[PDB]
Parts: sequence; structure tokens; C-alpha cells
Amino acid sequence: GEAPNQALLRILKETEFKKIKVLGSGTVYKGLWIPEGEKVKIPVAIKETSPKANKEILDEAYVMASVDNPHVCRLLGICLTSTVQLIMQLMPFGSLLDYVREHKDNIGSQYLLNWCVQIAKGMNYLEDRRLVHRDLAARNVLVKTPQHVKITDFGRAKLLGAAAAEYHAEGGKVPIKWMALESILHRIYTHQSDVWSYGVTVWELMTFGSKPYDGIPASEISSILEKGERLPQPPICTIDVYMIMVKCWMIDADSRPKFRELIIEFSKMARDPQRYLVIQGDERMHLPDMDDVVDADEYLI
Ligand SMILES: CC(C)n1c2cc(Nc3ccnc(-c4cnn(S(=O)(=O)C5CC5)c4)n3)ncc2c2c(OCC(F)(F)F)cc(N3CCN(C)CC3)cc21
Repeated sequence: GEAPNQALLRILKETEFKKIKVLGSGTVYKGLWIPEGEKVKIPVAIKETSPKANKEILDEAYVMASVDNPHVCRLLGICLTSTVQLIMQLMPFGSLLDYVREHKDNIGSQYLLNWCVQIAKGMNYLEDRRLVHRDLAARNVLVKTPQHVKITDFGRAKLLGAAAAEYHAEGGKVPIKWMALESILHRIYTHQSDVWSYGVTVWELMTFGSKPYDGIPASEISSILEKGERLPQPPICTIDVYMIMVKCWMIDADSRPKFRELIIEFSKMARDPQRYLVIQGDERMHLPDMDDVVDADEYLI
């Protein structure tokens, strides 16, 4: 079959961490984790009740605990109290979707193209691990620092079985406007359907947070795409960047780019960013007790 998953699932004591504030709901807290007698304090986000509810949060914990890459969020541990809590690395600047919205006027081309490279590295890693994310979107990329983003939200993620490289889903609330056409029609998901979502994600970034197909009810989307419509070329995008996006949206899934090629193409563009994104004012912009604080990326096993 396949290789044994020897990731370790760390069980954390409720006494080891302190909730500090609410960051979100739709419920994530900001907080501090102090492993018992280690002289470290680790900034964390804590994400908190039916029996199917905990069935799903544990599936996410399974996936999040099994990944280890600079451009994906890993589970630090879980806490098994009255309710199941995921303990994750604090990503201080929020989701990239909110970040590009709140900072339109000081995001230059170098940041945009580097984010594209980093997300492609994260997704290439997930493909190496035979993982299909199925929910890639700018809301699901977090900002550790403005120069370092990570992919998160594995609530739909699916490890491809030993043999077949395709997942068949059931119904539910699905993110239609980020999905390959073959997924909307036949509930088929592959790494190449993640490439489609990558293209939409890149389009969200190049429009500084626009909503894709804004106003169009999702029931219409499958027919729009069948007619050949796609998202429009964002004003800052040269044809070189827009052609990459459009290639992510081909009907033939095998004709879309591979993540490893998207790393290459956007790397090339990142060495001369003003040739590929045209932003008014680019070369002017700029983006940025705790004695024992250590980032999670420096706290290893
Ligand atoms: C919940 C997410 C998006 N979020 C954080 C997540 C993490 N960490 C992590 C690390 C790994 N995985 C997740 C995770 C799992 N699943 N998901 S998710 O929710 O499904 C999906 C995203 C929709 C997220 N979160 N770290 C800080 C923040 C954070 C934040 O930090 C600010 C500070 F605390 F650093 F100062 C501010 C804000 N906001 C700014 C204020 N406005 C009003 C609301 C949004 C959101 C923030």
C-alpha cells in the first residue's frame, strides 16, 4: 500500500496554556503555551459540540499533525477537555485575504509574487504527501510575517488512498467559486483541481481581495465556466501573470500547470517583479514580559 504515518500527536495539558483574546468566530483565541518546565513561551492560536463535530475537528488534527513544511501550518497539539481544542502557531497578521484588503496601498509587486511562490511551495509539498487540500483560497492562507505566509484549514483535506489519485465527495456546503469545473460537476478532486483553486487564490491577491464572480449566485457558476468565461485580468497584471492564471483554469485538468512549475515561473517573475506587475508607487512601499518567547517554528519536537 503506502508508507506508515509516524507523525506524533501531542496531547497538551489545559494548565499549560492561557487564552488571551478572541480572534474569530464562524472560534479562535490568541494565547500563550508554556510547556511544563521548559522555560519557553510559545504564541499560539487555539481553535475550539456534537459527536460529528469532534469527528471532524479530529480529522483536521490528523492532517495538520501529519504535515511539516515552512509553508503549511502544523498542529502543535490538541487539548482533550470538555471540548476538543486545536493548538496552532499564532499567525500574527491574520489571513492573507484580510491583509491584502487592509493594506492595498502598500503592497508592492515583490510581496505579491513572493506570496505566489510560497503558496506554490506549500501546495507542492502537500502534493508530495499525496494530500489534496480541496479548500485553497486566500482566506485559508495566513500571514506569519508579511514576507512569510502558510497554507492552513485542512477541514476538507483528503489524503489520497494508496492507489487511486482522485477523491469522490458527497454533498454539503462547498466553496463553488474556487473549485475546478470537474469538481462542481462530478465531485472529482485531484492535485490538478487544487491548481484551479490556486489560480483563483492568485486572482484574489492581484485584485487586493476582490470577491470572485461577485454577485453571481453559485448555481450559475458551473454554466458560466462551461460557456468559457473566466475571471477577468486584474489591472495590475501583465499578460504573463494573467496567462499563468488562465492556464490554471483549462478544462483538461492535465493541461493545467503543476505546482512545481508554478514555483519556477513565479520565481522567475520575482527576480524582476516590476516587469510582471504594474502598481502605482511600487518602488516606495514598505511592510514590516516576553523574555522567553520562542516562535513555534523554532520549537522542535
Ligand atoms: C482566525 C484567523 C483568520 N486568524 C488567525 C489564525 C492564527 N493561527 C492559525 C495557525 C494555523 N491554523 C489556523 C487556522 C485553522 N483554521 N483556520 S480558519 O479560521 O478555518 C481559516 C482562516 C479562515 C485558521 N490559524 N493566528 C492568528 C490569527 C488571526 C489574527 O491575529 C491577530 C493577532 F492575534 F495576532 F494579533 C487576527 C485575525 N483577524 C483580525 C481582526 N479581525 C476583526 C478578525 C480577523 C484573524 C486571525
